[PDB]
Amino acid sequence: TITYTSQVANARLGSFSRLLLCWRGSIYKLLYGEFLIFLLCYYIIRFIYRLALTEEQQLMFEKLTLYCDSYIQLIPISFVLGFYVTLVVTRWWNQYENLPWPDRLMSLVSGFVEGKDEQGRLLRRTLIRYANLGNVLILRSVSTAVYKRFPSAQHLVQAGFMTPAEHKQLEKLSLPHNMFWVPWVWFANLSMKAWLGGRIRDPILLQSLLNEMNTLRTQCGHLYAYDWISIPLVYTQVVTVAVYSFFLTCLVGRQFLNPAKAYPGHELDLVVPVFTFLQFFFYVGWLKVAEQLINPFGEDDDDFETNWIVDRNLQVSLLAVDEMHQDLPRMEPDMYWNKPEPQPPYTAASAQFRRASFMGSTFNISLNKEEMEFQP
Amino acid sequence: TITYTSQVANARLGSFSRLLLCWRGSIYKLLYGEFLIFLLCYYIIRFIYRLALTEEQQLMFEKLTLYCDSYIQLIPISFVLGFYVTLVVTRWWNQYENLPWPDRLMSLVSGFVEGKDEQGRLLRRTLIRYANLGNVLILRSVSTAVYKRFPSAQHLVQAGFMTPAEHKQLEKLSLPHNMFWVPWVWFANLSMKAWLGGRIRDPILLQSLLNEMNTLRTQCGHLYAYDWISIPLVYTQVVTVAVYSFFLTCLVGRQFLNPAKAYPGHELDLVVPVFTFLQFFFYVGWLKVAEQLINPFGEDDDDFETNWIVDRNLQVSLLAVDEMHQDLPRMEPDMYWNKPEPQPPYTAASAQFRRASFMGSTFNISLNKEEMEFQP
Amino acid sequence: TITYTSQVANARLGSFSRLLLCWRGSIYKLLYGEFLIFLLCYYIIRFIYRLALTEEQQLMFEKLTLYCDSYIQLIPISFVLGFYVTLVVTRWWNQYENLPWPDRLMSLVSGFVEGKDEQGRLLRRTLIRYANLGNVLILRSVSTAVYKRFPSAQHLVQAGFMTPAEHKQLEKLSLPHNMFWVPWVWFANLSMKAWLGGRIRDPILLQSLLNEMNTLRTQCGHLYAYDWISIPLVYTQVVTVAVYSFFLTCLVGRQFLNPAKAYPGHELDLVVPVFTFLQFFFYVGWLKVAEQLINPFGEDDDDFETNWIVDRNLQVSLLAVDEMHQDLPRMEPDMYWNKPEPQPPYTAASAQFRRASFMGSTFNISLNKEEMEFQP
Amino acid sequence: TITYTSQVANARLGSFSRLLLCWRGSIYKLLYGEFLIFLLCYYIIRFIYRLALTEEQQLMFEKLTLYCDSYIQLIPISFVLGFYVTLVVTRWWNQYENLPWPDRLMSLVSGFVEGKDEQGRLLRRTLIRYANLGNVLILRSVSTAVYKRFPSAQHLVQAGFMTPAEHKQLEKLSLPHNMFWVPWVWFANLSMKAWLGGRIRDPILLQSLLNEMNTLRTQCGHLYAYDWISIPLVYTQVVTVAVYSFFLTCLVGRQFLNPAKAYPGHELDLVVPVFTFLQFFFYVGWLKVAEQLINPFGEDDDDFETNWIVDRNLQVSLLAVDEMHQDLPRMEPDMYWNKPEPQPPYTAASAQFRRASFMGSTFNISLNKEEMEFQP
Amino acid sequence: TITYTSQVANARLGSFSRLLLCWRGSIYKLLYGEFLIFLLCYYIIRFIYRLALTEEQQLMFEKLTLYCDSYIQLIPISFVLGFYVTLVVTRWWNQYENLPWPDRLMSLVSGFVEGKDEQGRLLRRTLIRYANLGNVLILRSVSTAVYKRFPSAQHLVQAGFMTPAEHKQLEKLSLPHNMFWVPWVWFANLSMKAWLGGRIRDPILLQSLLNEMNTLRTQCGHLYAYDWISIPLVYTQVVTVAVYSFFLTCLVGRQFLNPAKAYPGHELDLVVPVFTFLQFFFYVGWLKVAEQLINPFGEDDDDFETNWIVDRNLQVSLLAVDEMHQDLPRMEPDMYWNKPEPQPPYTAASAQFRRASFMGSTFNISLNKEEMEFQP
Ligand SMILES: [Ca+2]
Ligand SMILES: [Ca+2]
Ligand SMILES: [Ca+2]
Ligand SMILES: [Ca+2]
Ligand SMILES: [Ca+2]
Repeated sequence: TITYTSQVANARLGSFSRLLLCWRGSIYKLLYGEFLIFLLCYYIIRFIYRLALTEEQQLMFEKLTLYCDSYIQLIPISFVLGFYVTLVVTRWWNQYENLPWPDRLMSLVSGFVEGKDEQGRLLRRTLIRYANLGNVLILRSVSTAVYKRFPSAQHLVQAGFMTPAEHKQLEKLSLPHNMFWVPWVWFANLSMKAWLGGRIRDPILLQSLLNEMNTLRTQCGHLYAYDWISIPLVYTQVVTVAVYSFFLTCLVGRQFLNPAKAYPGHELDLVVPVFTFLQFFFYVGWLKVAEQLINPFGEDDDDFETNWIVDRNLQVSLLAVDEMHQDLPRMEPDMYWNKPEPQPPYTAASAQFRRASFMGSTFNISLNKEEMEFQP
Repeated sequence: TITYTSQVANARLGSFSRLLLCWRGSIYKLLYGEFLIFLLCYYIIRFIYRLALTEEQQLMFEKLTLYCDSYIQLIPISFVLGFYVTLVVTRWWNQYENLPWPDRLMSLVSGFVEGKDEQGRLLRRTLIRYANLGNVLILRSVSTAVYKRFPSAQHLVQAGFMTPAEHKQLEKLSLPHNMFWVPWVWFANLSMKAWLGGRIRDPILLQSLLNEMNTLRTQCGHLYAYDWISIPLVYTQVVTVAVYSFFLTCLVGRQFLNPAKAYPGHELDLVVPVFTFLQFFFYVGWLKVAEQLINPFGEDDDDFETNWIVDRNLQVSLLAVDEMHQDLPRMEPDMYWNKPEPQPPYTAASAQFRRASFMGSTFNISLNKEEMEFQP
Repeated sequence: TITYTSQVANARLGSFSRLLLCWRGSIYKLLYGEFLIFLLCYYIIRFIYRLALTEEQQLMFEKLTLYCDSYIQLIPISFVLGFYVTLVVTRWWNQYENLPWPDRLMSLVSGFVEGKDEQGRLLRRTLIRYANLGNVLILRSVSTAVYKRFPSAQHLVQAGFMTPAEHKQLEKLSLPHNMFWVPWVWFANLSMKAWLGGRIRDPILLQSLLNEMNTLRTQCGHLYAYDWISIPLVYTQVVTVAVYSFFLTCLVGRQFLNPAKAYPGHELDLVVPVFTFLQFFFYVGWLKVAEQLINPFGEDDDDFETNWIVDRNLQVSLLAVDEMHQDLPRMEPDMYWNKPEPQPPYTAASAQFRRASFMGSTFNISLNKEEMEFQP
Repeated sequence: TITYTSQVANARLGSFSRLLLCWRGSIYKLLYGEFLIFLLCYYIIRFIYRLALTEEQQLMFEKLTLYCDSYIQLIPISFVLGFYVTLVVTRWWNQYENLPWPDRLMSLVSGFVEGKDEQGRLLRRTLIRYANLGNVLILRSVSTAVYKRFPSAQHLVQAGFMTPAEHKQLEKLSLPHNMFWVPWVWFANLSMKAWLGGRIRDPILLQSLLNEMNTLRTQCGHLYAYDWISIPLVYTQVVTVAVYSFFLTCLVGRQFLNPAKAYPGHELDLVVPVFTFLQFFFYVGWLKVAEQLINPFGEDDDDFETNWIVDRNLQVSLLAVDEMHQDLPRMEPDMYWNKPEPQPPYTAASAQFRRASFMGSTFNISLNKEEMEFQP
Repeated sequence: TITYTSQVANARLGSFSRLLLCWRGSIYKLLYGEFLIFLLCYYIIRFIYRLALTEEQQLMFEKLTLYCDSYIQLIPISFVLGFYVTLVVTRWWNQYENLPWPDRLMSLVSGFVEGKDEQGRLLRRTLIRYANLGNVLILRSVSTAVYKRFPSAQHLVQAGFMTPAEHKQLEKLSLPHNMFWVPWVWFANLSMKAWLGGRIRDPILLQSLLNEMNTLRTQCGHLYAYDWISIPLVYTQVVTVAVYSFFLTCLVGRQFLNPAKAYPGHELDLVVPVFTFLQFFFYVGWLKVAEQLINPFGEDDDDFETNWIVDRNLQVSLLAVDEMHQDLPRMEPDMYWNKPEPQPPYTAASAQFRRASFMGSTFNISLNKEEMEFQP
């Protein structure tokens, strides 16, 4: 993930222009290889047309180049790119939205599962650990970076996400499908045992805990689905054919013909087809957007930081359920205790942001006295 | 389903170009027959124009070809294809999203329905079996592959989804509509009986169970709806007419006229209309996207793997409710038991993914000492 | 509703081409009258230009025809048609999605409302009948076919949706607005009475029942809203003006001018403007999509089958709450009772659908032994 | 709101053509003034060019007119209009969707809040009145028509939405922001008092009541948000500049040049630029769609009928909570009491709508006997 | 936020035209600097071409200008701008939708947490303060204006959002990630303690409180996500390249060539390329829409008023939980106490808004007596 939120906070002079000076996650890094190949091919065709061919071959080539430049079109390619890239971006955001965060569940576990003694600590930590374990199982199923971190279940044991007893239990249950769902069943059964043991005081709390857990299960199922059900291959191939055929046609139809022939549009032979290069930048970069985002769990600069999420979720959830269990800051009267209309101060840098309230669009409507009278 | 997620994890050099080497679920497999017919027709017209016609007939044909190539348009067809294919793809993803998964329900059944004895096993298995049975009833109503697997209710009995007693009960209840809804009523009544019998300890658990079950019912109703309410026939016919009329017009308007006449754009007769073939590939493949996805429960390469889902759901749900009922890995202190800030290690291949946390976009803002002072 | 789901299960050779042989719900049926009028007008203009006009009038007409064909544009019309038809189709699917189905509620009523005696039957049937009654009240408010079936409340009494006592109660409550909301209030009050009478054992069940009922109420409110708040008239008029002005302009600008004048593009006078007819088919059929779907509760071939839904819902809900109340198939061990990994068999026709599980996109990643080592 | 749902129930001959005969909420009413101004300006330019200018000035003007007609473009304007108007229409429908209806809440209040005595009536009426009061407070904040009806809080007292005691309490609580949120806090506190007083029998009913109330609060918050956060001014200005610059350019580039000069496309001087007028109708009406819908709570023909909604909600909610409280039609066996498969009759006008059930797309698949055999 | 809702309530004559007279949040303010730079560059090129170059250099320049104006395209740029700006606007509205409002939670806290004594006040205020504190922590993480107001946690203490004890507790818990989640855990634990202490009477109320709190947590998580996961840099760079390359090409291809050469389209040298300036206004303003909205939490005129929201939420929530706790207006019979059909009056200005109810689209259907008869 390349974050440039702070650079575009305001619409300043050339806001998006400055973003062109970026390399990581940039268009340049994404398409320099394809552009170099296109450059090599274009100048190979130019050299062959300028040296190898005879006069009659050059005339035939010039006719072909005019014919090809007659057949360059930007409406269908831009259309299909817009629709396809829009689909890819929608799925990309949905995939972020199905990343499980344990925060709601961990607040419930910290509150509901009672006991500061060793059994209570053990129970709360085990529950939140089951949630984290299910999350990491699916993430290593779908993310290359997480898989590289945890290439085997033994790695999950060595890294502490899974105890040896849990690993053995998982191996007992093994079915010929991805076993990421198992920690949710474990969570449900341990939660039931906790309620029966008196660690959960009331079944409505159990209901809440299992609701949050199953929300996490649904998010993980959506992650599995996006990993499994690719955007249909035919659609990707269609868009790819459109783009690559455009630029293969440009390989000939954008040649600078011999200036001595004085064809229309070929009066001058500038060596560099700059506008064709700009079209390459546009269209191939537009395609590279989809190429990068189609699988947002790889190792691209702008792919999600899954390993960071895994680490953060483990740290925060364990802290929440263990150290913060019934551990509150002292409750004391706040600064506005007897201030009916609190007005927190502003700094010098923020004073201009003090706004009067918007009361509604109808607030300033002017009505005459007769207009306001209720009729019988 | 053709999964190429792993091939497009990163935006590598020619990522989408390599996908052109695929055959299963490819554009080639989808449109080779239509393309061969188009090839045959185009070259039939060429042969007739080059041999059968007289000089005056050839002049008339050339005028017609110029007139037809005047009338080739790409804006309306690409427009309507974009909108229609977008609708088809939206419905396709929605149809995946309404595939029932028993996982949330099975966690609830494993936790809530008590008793390791034979009656408890029987009850839990029966409940989860009712869920699976309803799912398979709708799926065989909507999916050709599942119907081929279970062409009669007796097949569902022979395959174990339905007991003979359940089959007889279903035949007693028969109405002249699809009876896929019956297992939900059975599930509700059995759940009520379980609560009254003491197998479910508290009515809030019953409420949760029935909520998950009815979520599955709603997903099945949406599956029925997509099966029943087709994309309106007129829309499909409109898009089809646009595409096929484009290429019927190309059958004449893309002929290479006699080079001896020296018409504009016909200076050279290359035998193969390569750019017209590329347009065919684009537009007809774009249409084939909709043709494949419009009914995602058929036997296309990229249709959903419904039979696999049925098998997996049965296996996993039975395991969850029977073998995993109150069967937990031993609860023991985890590796970070007295580690306040756990840091799971990284492998060599994953070490570069260790990221510092993003603290927020405002983190690096610089403010002078005077700027930070609270004003009175 | 015209269902062609089975005809498009696979992307077969000319899948969408075969759909052109349909008449019901087809483009042909939708626009043959408009096309015939357009044909009559076009050939009237041709006849007048070819017979009535003098030479100078013909020259003026030819100049006008060239001027009009200069002003034919496809970008704005296709744009506005795409956006408007997309809006219509979105609303059409939403309107299907707000059709009330009693199935979730009926499962809850069958389970929760206790008593096989006459009072229990009466209570369950009355509750589900109130749900069906509210649904039919809104549907007859919004659907022409349902209104034709039930043109007065007395028709609802004669058809059994409403008892005479209920009809009298409704007449007592009459307000000058649509009274479709009344059965929900009746349902709430009867449910409360049932809970107080001991027929509902616990208030959480009452809560669930009322939640399902109010979901139905919200769907009915959305149906009322779509019936009331039309797509704004100005938008419909804008799209209509675009399409009809295009083809009124074609009435002159697509005339085949006198071939003797040898104008550009008029070298040959083929009698039939076939490409203009294809444009008519495209654009007017595209518009007819919106015309058919804008009100999906009329009598078009592809309008929803509201009367069938009403009948089915009544039959199924009454069966569910009365005959199926605490009426379960015998609970017995299933076929996979002691089979830890059940594998339901496949038929010959379905054996090729047996798939291995997709384990995740990262499953096949190759890592060296050194790469997998955890670093310190 | 202009409802034409009944006029477009079926896709009849010229369905949308007949809608062109409408005046209220029509394109004509929306843009006749702008069109008249455009007419005046165009013919002023024509008169000046035909009378005031000398020969050299006319030649310069003709060159300018050709240059301007070279620069008329329809792709960007139609693009930006499509996207912007689509955004406006999406927000317009969302704003309808956030109109609060008390119906779910009123069913809950009628059922749950017990007591036919004066205190019970008073309590139920007060609760539903608080809901209606909050709704009217936000609506008068956002709707010009409602504000004109209730220009002061004293008007709300005089109209009965607010008692004098409630008005005084509101004045005590006054903060420098819109106080529409206050009735929800009042509702919560009165509901709590009702539960403590025995008027609400069980806290789950209290939970349900407050859930419905807070749903209404969220809808009101969304109404406030749409009122406050306008579509960004720059977007509106961009679309406006595009449209108005198109037609300012048309003011010169669509002049009919002197026919004596025989310029291309100016061979005939028809006095009326009819096609430019049709473009005006299209593009300016398309813009007028956004202009009307951007604030759907004003006084346009197609703005929401907020005052009617306020009146209806008050009437229906008071009836539901007061007259209909525990007031049910007599419960008696229905007409299909001993009819296992009820078939409500059809009228003559509706008999053709009797449909056979759609059993699913797979129903008609043909399989040989060998194909159906389960393999080992 | 620039609110112009009241200015566009009705579709009046030149409604959007009047909006062009705005400066704050206007297109002019957003792009005057870029436009001035473009003006300087264009006229520099004009001056160089008119003075510095020789005759042969001028001929070469004229050929280049014709070549560049051949390569100006509006379809791809408008396409990509439409899609990208649509994405930005969707995310902008979503980001408003994830702004936490405490109103639902504060109603629950005011109702459920009992006790008018000092401990009850302290408890209610502490809970609502925890909600506000979490909200301000995330907002200062994501909003530049809020960060400028609260550049350190000590500022939050000095401003009263955080007590010193809370600040110390936060410093004890510090992890190397954003600690905005901590107040939710505190809220859960304090709520649990309140329930155990008898301040919350029943666990269903606790469940409701924690549900509302966790809704706020999810909204804050979405705010963090939008702050962290920028729209991918490559997409922004692609759109920027398209726009800026268009206008860099215009710098040469829109030059007015020497009128003495009499090139096509260059017959007259008007000094100002007005239409190119209008294209600049359109396209660059369209881009500026995204530039302003891409980060809606900066200091742009149309960015959200986050500081106002913070202040309002604190004031209203403290009032709701402290002063309004069990503080109700006197309950008395309302004005329509014995009025079965209440009709609140209308003012003179609003009388024309009195509407008859829309009864449904089918209301006016005419049926003959024979048509209405039920057939056997
Ligand atoms: Ca901003
Ligand atoms: Ca990637
Ligand atoms: Ca298919
Ligand atoms: Ca219809
Ligand atoms: Ca309005």
